[PDB]
Amino acid sequence: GGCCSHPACAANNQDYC
Repeated sequence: GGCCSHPACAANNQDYC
C-alpha cells in the first residue's frame, strides 16, 4: 500500500498500486 490510502495517489501509483 504505502501512499495508496490517498485515492489521488493510488491512481498514479505505478510502483505501489
